[PDB]
Amino acid sequence: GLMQFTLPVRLCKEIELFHFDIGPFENMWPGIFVYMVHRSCGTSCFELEKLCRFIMSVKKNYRRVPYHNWKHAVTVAHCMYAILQNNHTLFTDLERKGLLIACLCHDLDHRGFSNSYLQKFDHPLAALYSTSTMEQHHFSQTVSILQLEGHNIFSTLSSSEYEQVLEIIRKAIIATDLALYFGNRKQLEEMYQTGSLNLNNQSHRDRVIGLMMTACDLCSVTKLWPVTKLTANDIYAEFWAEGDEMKKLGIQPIPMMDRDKKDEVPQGQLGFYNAVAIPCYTTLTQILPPTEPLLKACRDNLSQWEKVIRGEE
Ligand SMILES: CCNc1nc(N)nc2[nH]cc(-c3cccc(C(F)(F)F)c3)c12
Ligand SMILES: [Mg+2]
Ligand SMILES: [Zn+2]
Repeated sequence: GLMQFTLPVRLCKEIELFHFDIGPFENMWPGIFVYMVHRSCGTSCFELEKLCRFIMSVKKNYRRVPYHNWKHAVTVAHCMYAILQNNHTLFTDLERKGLLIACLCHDLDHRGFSNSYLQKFDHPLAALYSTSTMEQHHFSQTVSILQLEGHNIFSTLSSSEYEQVLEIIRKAIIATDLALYFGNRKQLEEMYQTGSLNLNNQSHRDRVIGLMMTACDLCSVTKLWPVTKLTANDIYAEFWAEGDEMKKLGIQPIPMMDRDKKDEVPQGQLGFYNAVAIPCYTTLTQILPPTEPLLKACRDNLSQWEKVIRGEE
């Protein structure tokens, strides 16, 4: 309980910024997460022995895929940490606990394939969950690990508080289904502009937390250009492997997933920034002003893809 985690000076400082990269040393990522939990929540919120044991099982249950891996989990969790720390007073004690956990667990047991692929393959998970297939699986794996011996990090919550926190985690993980994001953001944009947005309405908080989840999930686009550029390589390696699996089912994949259409990548990045990424950080910034650095970093990267097209790189 008198056992603060501490990081080297460069990490102690840069971990507080939205555009932090956690680095290539896998063995520090557990310590980085615990440091964030302790600074975001308290040294008191979790039992150190139980939390370490949870983190290491969560890591074990992520797979060796190019993008949707353990590094993605910890990266998404760091962006949540930076939102929460810039928005000190806005969030309950349960929310601070639930959200860093949700982010670490949001892609548990990802195989590097989209909901679409699972449905077209006729994967058993598509029979068990007609919508948000993989996200209901990720939540399912999160509960499973919570139920392992010595892994209930929520042990000191009441039956009531426990059920609220698992319900935060559940909604937070479903919201990472990007198909759900577009309507979530429209509704939020309308609520904000007709001035009906009320963070005391649980049903409003839910939508705000879903947007935070999309934002943290998409956060490769809020990094400095060299991180953004090299992360895009991992994203497309997964997309093209799926395209290959689509071609084996006898289905032309969408060009995003077709590795024969590598040339179209920069124009695709533009659409993505324009249709998804910018709207997302803009609406988030309107609701939570201190998140403006994510919007700014995204605008910077849109500008770098526009220079890729004009062949200035
Ligand atoms: C276009 C390039 N995509 C992406 N590019 C980057 N940099 N980050 C990303 N994270 C998720 C996607 C993604 C996943 C599924 C569907 C789509 C959509 F374009 F349909 F919205 C997008 C994505
Ligand atoms: Mg996911
Ligand atoms: Zn994710």
